[PDB]
Amino acid sequence: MISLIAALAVDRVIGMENAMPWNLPADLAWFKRNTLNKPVIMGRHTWESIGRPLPGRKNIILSSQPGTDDRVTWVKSVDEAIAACGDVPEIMVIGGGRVYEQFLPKAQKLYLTHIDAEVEGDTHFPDYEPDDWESVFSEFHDADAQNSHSYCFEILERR
Ligand SMILES: NC(=O)c1ccc[n+]([C@@H]2O[C@H](COP(=O)([O-])OP(=O)(O)OC[C@H]3O[C@@H](n4cnc5c(N)ncnc54)[C@H](OP(=O)(O)O)[C@@H]3O)[C@@H](O)[C@H]2O)c1
Ligand SMILES: Nc1nc(=O)c2nc(CNc3ccc(C(=O)N[C@@H](CCC(=O)O)C(=O)O)cc3)cnc2[nH]1
Ligand SMILES: [Mn+2]
Ligand SMILES: [Mn+2]
Ligand SMILES: [Mn+2]
Repeated sequence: MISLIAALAVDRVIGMENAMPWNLPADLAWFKRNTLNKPVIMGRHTWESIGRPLPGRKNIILSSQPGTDDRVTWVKSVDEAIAACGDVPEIMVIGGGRVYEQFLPKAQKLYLTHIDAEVEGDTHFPDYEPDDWESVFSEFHDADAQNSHSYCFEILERR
């Protein structure tokens, strides 16, 4: 099973200048809980944005060019990325925009954080078709002293 996990600001913005400009510790904790002990697939730009391997997860990087770091696994196509995960129950695709576009048709589940923040960005999550997806979990949180925007954790499953 392939799942996508992402945090979206207004208008599906996910990034600007290879960074995420907001800071929502509660959402990063949600990301860690939902990805730990699973393989994570990311594009090369997202690997550069994170800047280090994510511990406790098999890190698989898509790039058309040879890898430059043997602490992670490098692959050259979507099918190779999936194969490199082996026989696991759930593969987590962690972006960025180009990678989400390619894996969305293959995904059965979306873990989305909707952040009430207006961000100029240069990268968006794919337009997906709402009729294809059932919301099975949602949890809203107001802003607090640690999280400066309100946010909604949602899990959607392909109908
Ligand atoms: N809010 C969030 O949830 C979230 C999550 C992830 C990322 N982001 C943000 O998203 C932005 C990065 O997204 P992006 O769309 O620019 O880049 P990306 O999807 O992270 O990376 C694209 C790169 O991945 C490689 N790639 C993708 N598909 C491939 C394929 N089928 N075969 C081989 N290589 C492939 C290529 O690398 P080569 O050029 O080396 O061939 C391509 O240039 C950043 O702003 C980051 O902060 C946000
Ligand atoms: N909901 C969501 N939020 C995100 O921030 C997110 N980020 C990415 C890609 N970028 C990043 C950037 C940093 C870390 C990171 O530092 N993660 C630590 C945080 C642990 C914690 O804060 O409790 C990790 O071990 O996962 C992960 C992904 C992909 N999907 C996402 N999905
Ligand atoms: Mn092929
Ligand atoms: Mn197999
Ligand atoms: Mn806000």
